[PDB]
Formats: sequence, structure tokens, C-alpha cells
Amino acid sequence: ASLTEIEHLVQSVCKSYRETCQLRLEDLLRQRSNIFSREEVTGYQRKSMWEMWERCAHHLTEAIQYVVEFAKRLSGFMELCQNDQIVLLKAGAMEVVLVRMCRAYNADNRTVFFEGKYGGMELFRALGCSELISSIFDFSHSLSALHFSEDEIALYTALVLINAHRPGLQEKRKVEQLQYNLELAFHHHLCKTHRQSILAKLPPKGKLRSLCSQHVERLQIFQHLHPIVVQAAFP
Repeated sequence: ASLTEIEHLVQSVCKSYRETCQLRLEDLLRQRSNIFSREEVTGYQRKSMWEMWERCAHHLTEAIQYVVEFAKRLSGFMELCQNDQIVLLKAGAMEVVLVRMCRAYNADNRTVFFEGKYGGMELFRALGCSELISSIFDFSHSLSALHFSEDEIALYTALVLINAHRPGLQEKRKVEQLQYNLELAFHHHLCKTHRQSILAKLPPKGKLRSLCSQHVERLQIFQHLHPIVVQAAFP
């Protein structure tokens, strides 16, 4: 693994994210000024829990598709056996979307971009899961505080997806190699960008999995399947 090869991987992954971002940071940042009216907020609050969950799930599944395209554009993912592909995606897909949310969250007004405007926790009152919603906002707040580069998100999301420790992997060694190469790339780019600091400040592995486990649990309580099981992708 030559420096030049490693630099190539950094470029590949960062470009892949740029293509599969799903939204433009520029656009999100400009839209921060546009905020939901109190009347609009009360409207969302008035909606039935069932309607909101369907609406939310539509957005989530949309995002997961983009994440899957990101995974396909990652080097070596395609080479892995279907079983190993699905395992990595199953475990990581939702985890990646939670990371990508940090872009949408605005720390000043504590609002997130939902259906074309910025809104606070108040919007999702209908769901009646205040603790889950608060935790997602808190998680996003921390990442927003870090002022994550698009290039940093790209490498981090990739590392989330590509983990040898995920159970059910037959080709563990192959995934390990891919993980280590992406690990090197992340460290290398942080050295180059003088952002070595952020490693310590990153959320622990445990916390990412915790929020995703409970998120899937709530969807399963409603008449829904795991998004990888309900995959229009892998057709």
C-alpha cells in the first residue's frame, strides 16, 4: 500500500460520496434561513402517528438507496459475496444515514431539514417517542459541532459500513483488508488536513448501533420490514 495508492483511495471514496450525497451541503446551508411556520408545525403535530411513520420511512428508504449506491462505488464491495454484501449493508445502512443527518442539523436553531424546510423536535410529537427523537437530535448536535468535512463524512460512513466484526461474514479476511485500507486513508487525509484532533471527539461505535437497533425496533412495531429486506436495490 504505497502513499500514492492510499491517496487514490481517499480521492475515490470522497468522489463516490459527492456522487451519492443525496443533497448538496451548499443547498442545505442556504435553506437554513427557511424554517417551518408555527401553523405548519402544529399541522405536523396534528397528523396521525401512522401517517408520520409512513412519511418518515419513505425518506429513510430513499436515503438507504443512495447509501447502497455509495457502497457499490466503494472498492471491493462488489467483489464480496452476496451474503457478505447484505450482512455489511444490513448492519451499516441505517448507521450511515444517521451520520449523514449531521449535515441537515443546524446547531444554532436546533432544527433539521425535513420535506423542504428546517424544523425542531416539535414536528415529530405525533410519533410519541420523545426520548428516541431527542437522542437523534443530541447525536446530530455533537457531529455538527465537529464541523465535519464532506470528505471526512465520506471516509467515516465507509468505515461504518466495512467492519469485519459484523457477524455472518464468510470472507472475514477480505473485509478486514478493505477495512484496514480505508482506516489508513481516513488517518492519512486527517494528517494532510491537520484534522487528527477529531478522532477522539467522534461518537463511540456502541452509541451508533444503540440508536439504530431501537429505530429498527419501532419500524418493526409498525407494519414494516428491515429496509435491506424491502430492498428495491439488489433486484
